[PDB]
Amino acid sequence: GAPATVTEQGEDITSKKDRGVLKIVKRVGNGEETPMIGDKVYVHYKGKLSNGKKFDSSHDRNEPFVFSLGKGQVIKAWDIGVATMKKGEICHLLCKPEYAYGSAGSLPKIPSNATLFFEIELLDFKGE
Ligand SMILES: CC[C@@H]1CCCC[C@@]1(O)C(=O)C(=O)N1CCCC[C@H]1C(=O)O[C@H](CCc1ccc(OC)c(OC)c1)c1cccc(OCC(=O)O)c1
Repeated sequence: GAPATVTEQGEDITSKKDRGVLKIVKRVGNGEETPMIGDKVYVHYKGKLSNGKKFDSSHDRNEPFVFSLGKGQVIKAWDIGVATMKKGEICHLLCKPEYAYGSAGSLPKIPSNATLFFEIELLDFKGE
């Protein structure tokens, strides 16, 4: 499924090149430039465990998810992944636990040492 496709075909977008965050662009965005640090970003997302078990989707509640990029307001994989996106883009990310919830997890939905899959749509962003 989608997570395996990211394992096989995803680009390693980590600074360390440790495959901790792997990315596939599923829909090219028409925005010209990536957001800057501190920019307010607006996204929709789906989150699943790497085995395909869904844990959340912003669409369930018709609520864009909003945060300031590159400030540690979200798990590391998201600061890394969203920094690579263009407005209008949809990507798939596969995120090793080091770049997500680590050994603690986020119980009940996310176990210890979980690799996470996300689909992320960058709806918009605005300058810091
Ligand atoms: C277990 C699933 C998780 C449960 C809390 C709500 C979000 C959640 O359902 C989820 O899908 C998730 O895993 N998210 C939400 C979408 C962005 C990616 C990811 C996330 O980063 O959630 C954080 C969780 C708190 C957090 C912040 C920073 C961290 O490291 C720098 C971190 O490391 C483990 C953990 C999040 C971020 C912002 C808002 C969140 O909830 C709403 C709120 O607090 O207003 C939740």
